[PDB]
Amino acid sequence: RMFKIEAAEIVVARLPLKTHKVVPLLILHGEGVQGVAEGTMEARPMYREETIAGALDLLRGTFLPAILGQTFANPEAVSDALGSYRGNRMARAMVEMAAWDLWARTLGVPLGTLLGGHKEQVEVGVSLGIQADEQATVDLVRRHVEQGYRRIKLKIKPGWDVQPVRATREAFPDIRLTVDANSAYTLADAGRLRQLDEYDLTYIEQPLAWDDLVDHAELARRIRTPLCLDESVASASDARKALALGAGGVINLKVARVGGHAESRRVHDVAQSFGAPVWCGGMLESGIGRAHNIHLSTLSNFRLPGDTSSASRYWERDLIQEPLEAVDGLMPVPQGPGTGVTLDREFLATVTEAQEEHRA
Amino acid sequence: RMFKIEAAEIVVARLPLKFRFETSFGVQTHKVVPLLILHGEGVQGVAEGTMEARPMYREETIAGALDLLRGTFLPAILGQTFANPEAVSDALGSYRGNRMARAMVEMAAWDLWARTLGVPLGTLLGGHKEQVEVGVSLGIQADEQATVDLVRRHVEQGYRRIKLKIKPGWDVQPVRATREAFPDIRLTVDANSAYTLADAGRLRQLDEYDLTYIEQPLAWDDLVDHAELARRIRTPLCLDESVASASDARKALALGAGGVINLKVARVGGHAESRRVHDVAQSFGAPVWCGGMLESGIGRAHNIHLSTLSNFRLPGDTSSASRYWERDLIQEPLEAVDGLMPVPQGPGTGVTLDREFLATVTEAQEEHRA
Ligand SMILES: CC(=O)N[C@@H](CCC(N)=O)C(=O)O
Ligand SMILES: [Mg+2]
Ligand SMILES: [Mg+2]
Repeated sequence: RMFKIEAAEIVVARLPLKTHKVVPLLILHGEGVQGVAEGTMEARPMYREETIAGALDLLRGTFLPAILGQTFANPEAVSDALGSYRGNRMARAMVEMAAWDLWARTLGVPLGTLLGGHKEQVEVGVSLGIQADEQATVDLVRRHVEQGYRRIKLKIKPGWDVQPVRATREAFPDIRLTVDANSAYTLADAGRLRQLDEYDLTYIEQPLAWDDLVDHAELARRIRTPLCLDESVASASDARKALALGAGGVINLKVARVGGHAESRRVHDVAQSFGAPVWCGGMLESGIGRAHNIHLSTLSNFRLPGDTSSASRYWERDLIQEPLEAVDGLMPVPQGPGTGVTLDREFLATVTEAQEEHRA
Repeated sequence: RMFKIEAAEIVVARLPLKFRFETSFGVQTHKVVPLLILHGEGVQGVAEGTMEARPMYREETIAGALDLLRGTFLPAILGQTFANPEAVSDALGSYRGNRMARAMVEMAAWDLWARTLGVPLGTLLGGHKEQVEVGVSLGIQADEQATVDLVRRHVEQGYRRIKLKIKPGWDVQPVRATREAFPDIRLTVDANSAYTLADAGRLRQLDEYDLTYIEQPLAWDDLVDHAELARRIRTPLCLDESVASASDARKALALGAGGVINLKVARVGGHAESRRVHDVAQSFGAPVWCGGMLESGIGRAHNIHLSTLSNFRLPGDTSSASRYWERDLIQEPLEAVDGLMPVPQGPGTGVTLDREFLATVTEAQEEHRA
């Protein structure tokens, strides 16, 4: 039945990397259970527009007062109770995603299962930064191929793109290879990006501006390598517009950027209706976010590998009791209700910068 | 010569609002006025934030923006020396969005720079009108022969365009009422961002009421649906929320998403970018008009100066200050007569903070130095 949101905690952690990362968490309490979600907004707006200070002020001053004490039928009803406000999708996603976890836990049912997924494991890829030269790129690719990753992504930039890609594909004729172009190109670079075409990249990720679709559509007329959109798809209607315009043929789907699981499933279904795949993007999540990501990724149109690689690659020690470790390019879905993971409250306390509790 | 920003003050004020301003996204009765003052070369520049405490008109918030100013933009400029505002704007870096926040810095920089030269702001932006045409934007009304109360009052004052705020389902009513009680005025609506393509049939109804345009009928972040809606109806569409940069304006116009842009200086990142938006629109043969954000006289003055550029060919929302506040934060009156608002004289914005009055309605203040 229906669920009442009785209380909420905001906990900001400073989690040591394997030098630190600020992890904002929301915990929603109701019906004897709790839901947890992780904010992916940063202190300054670098990947996208939101910030921790804007987001938390929005939570504590607006979203939380709107839902505390109220009774809801499902997470969609929780989101609807916030809906006047414009943008701020990552802030919204904190509430929406904690709601999904809480709801799922009142039912005793895994999150992915309620979203309609039925994979027990999800394929994972790996992201490589810019290396000093070709052979150094190939060596690191060769390592990750031997570890069993199912997709290799190379970071590229003007002056360093065809070379790493050429050297890599020469050494690995059949692997799934992609590049992250990190909005560093313009339409003048069309001829240079077109030189990648002979290397059969599965896609080039967001080569032009972060909030553009229109110029992406033009670039896609000039090269044959498929484009993948990231920051410019923040909703199902964006997804529709991107695919119908021919802005790309693949979507990097990040649950929090689009406002949470319900809207993420909509992006996923829109893309599928165009027969375009999505894959799960990553944002250096602690185990809370990683676990939400893994559950979302069990949906059937996540047909390319996702950035939900091992937590040990990022954190000396994670915020959850359960280890999220990929083996042979496969990450298992964590067992249990909701996300299937559990905050380690004592460890969390040792790295808590700040916390607060709100009631009705 | 170059200028050095030696210090910066953030001053947050609150002013009561004379009329109740409904709109499709809420109802507003007060206004928070975040001010930025930059100090250098013995003068100061002042600009006013147009972000709200909660993201209702658009995505930015006061808390987010002030935090961004104090933690990032101000540190990046304080103690630095610049050739022009463009250089200041370039020193803020590569952060994404947050145009209104940037605009506080950029517009204050323009005022400061204008004041070092002793030249009016408008003049330095290329404008040479000495007064600007203005209309009024009215909030949500009551019926066919009693919505005209608020409109009668404004036509008697000579406002050059009347703009009715609307929403579902309060649109063809309020307009019908107004248009035969007053069959000849330039009339428009602010469909304010509330409809979808589903409602196209409802909006083609407005075509028989002879509007200059329908403002932002569909989603605040959309251009593609607008382009489609424009094919289906004869009334020009005006974009507001959807155009936050010059490249946005180019994409909107190339797509045919609108034929008119409501240019809000702060929404697009400040004066330089507004000049660019202005010039892109003109190159497509589309006019702009100056939008409003319930500004104190600091923001209203900046708007009047920008409005002196030549593609501001439709009346703006820059109505008389005394409509809004019992008392403004500046010493000078900014009052239109017969739909004409004169350009306030002096260097930069040509207006001046009334520091004593501002202190009685300040709720926050901080000073930042190198
Ligand atoms: C936020 C927005 O609704 N404000 C008014 C501006 C007119 C007046 N408010 O200055 C507008 O019509 O744009
Ligand atoms: Mg990527
Ligand atoms: Mg408006």
